[PDB]
Amino acid sequence: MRTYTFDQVEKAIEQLYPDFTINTIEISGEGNDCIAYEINRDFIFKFPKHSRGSTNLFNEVNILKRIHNKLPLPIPEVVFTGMPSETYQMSFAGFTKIKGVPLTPLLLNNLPKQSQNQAAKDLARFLSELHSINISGFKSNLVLDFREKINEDNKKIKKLLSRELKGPQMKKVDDFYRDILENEIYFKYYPCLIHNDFSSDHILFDTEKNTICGIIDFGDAAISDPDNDFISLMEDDEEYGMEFVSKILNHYKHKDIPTVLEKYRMKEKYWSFEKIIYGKEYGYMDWYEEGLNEIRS
Ligand SMILES: NC[C@H]1O[C@H](O[C@H]2[C@H](O)[C@@H](O[C@H]3O[C@H](CO)[C@@H](O)[C@H](N)[C@H]3O)[C@H](N)C[C@@H]2N)[C@H](O)[C@@H](O)[C@@H]1O
Repeated sequence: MRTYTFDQVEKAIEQLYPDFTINTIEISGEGNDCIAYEINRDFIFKFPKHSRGSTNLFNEVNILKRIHNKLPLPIPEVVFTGMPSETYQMSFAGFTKIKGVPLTPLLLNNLPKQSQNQAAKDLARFLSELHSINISGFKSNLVLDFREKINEDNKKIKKLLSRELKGPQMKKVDDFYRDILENEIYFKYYPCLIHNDFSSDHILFDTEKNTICGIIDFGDAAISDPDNDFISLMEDDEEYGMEFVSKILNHYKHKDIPTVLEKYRMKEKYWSFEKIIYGKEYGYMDWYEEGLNEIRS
């Protein structure tokens, strides 16, 4: 955590944008990586909470400029950029505001069936197009290879938990990693650009028309397994549940649905380990103790 006042936000912005005059500023959201501010009701400026989140913002800015007119839904559009320092790769970025509310599982399920299904269709089309974007211009650094990531998590957990876990417990952790890594189904996919945080909170909805009017938060995007972007929608109360995602899958013409379920299941078990790592790497320490406690069971 770094934290900001309105005067700091304004001065950072005035420095690089001296002719953009500012009336209203108020906090609009706050994520793991950035705080968001609404300026003149027409712009959302993200300011990083730490270096990690700044690097996330920098990556978001860059992917958006590559895909800005390639999708069938609106996406955030970058209008203002800050600067790199020794602490942040980018001090802030200002985006066009997208009107709408999050498409919560509550909101979704109270829609008439016809809108519900059109939502599934519109999401499938957004994903099918996103996953078909040609990635060849893209920086090779965006490639998230899932085998390497898992091998790397195993060593980070070992390094982190070696003094915290009893020998037999750490053996069982090594067992779970070995087991995941021997199953080829997690690691044979054709990589493509994926949103990689595709969930109900990043899907915006227009309640006058009852249709999806935007997709937001591209800070996690990578070139990786297209199946990541369904599994993040599958969790029953938290997200949409299986019946809805299966409609999305059918529109997307997915060919190996039992593969997605399998990755979903493993992902959900994998959450405890993500809570430990992601706790420390995002220095949020109640996740850490929680994951560790789940692991000791
Ligand atoms: N109790 C909260 C839930 O949290 C996880 O999922 C949630 C993600 O954590 C959120 O996002 C953050 O974590 C992501 C991992 O995907 C990263 O991409 C990103 N840096 C972060 O912004 C996402 N928007 C909503 C989603 N429901 C678990 O899977 C789930 O079991 C658990 O119930």
